[PDB]
Amino acid sequence: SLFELGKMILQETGKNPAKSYGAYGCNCGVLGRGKPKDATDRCCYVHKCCYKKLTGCNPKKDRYSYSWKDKTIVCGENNPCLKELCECDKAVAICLRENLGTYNKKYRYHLKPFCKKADDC
Amino acid sequence: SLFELGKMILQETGKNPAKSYGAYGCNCGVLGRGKPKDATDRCCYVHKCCYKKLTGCNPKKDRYSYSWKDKTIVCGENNPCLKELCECDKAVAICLRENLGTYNKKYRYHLKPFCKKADDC
Repeated sequence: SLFELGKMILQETGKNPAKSYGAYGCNCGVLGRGKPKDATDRCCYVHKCCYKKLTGCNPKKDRYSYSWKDKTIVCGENNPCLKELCECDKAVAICLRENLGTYNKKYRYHLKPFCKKADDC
Repeated sequence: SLFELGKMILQETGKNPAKSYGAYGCNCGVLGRGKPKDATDRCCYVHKCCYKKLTGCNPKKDRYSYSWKDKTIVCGENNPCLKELCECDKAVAICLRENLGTYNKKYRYHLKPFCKKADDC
């Protein structure tokens, strides 16, 4: 769920998830997908795509377990869907952290900016 | 859409909507709901619950018509959902204005991962 995702993003990136990624580029945020603007945006693209293969569970609402031991996200067993959901979130948190170096505040927005259609999942 | 909502917030509160309410507390802006931190936050919680009742229109993208008449938000469309969305937005803008007395700038950019689970709507 959004709670685990936001926490993972904070844990990995150290950034306020909403502030830095709630409205960034064409894919980080709640306005679907689009042609990624940069590495960070591409992370959110993969993430959104990852959510699509999920079967039955609700990425936004379903809570799942994961440990942060040794400052590494380990998705707990949970169940197939929740596990996969967890990995989707873990992946995006790690990716965002990995791309902090090219994170560009210019891609933040309040209102959706110009996006081309994500080539799709 | 976020456009009308933001204009309403600016009209009612006189504050830049993104800055003051784009990521306020646990419910204003991204990452869904959480237990309201204060009255301003609760307005956003109510707002998100209001959105949950919309049938057939998209609060994020659907534009709608409203008028600001005598400094009063007046929703326009005959379209049932769009009218309801407009009313959801009007209500939050009004509510945010009403609670500007306790608006806590520290909650502006509140780290949403600190939020406690929200009761459902």
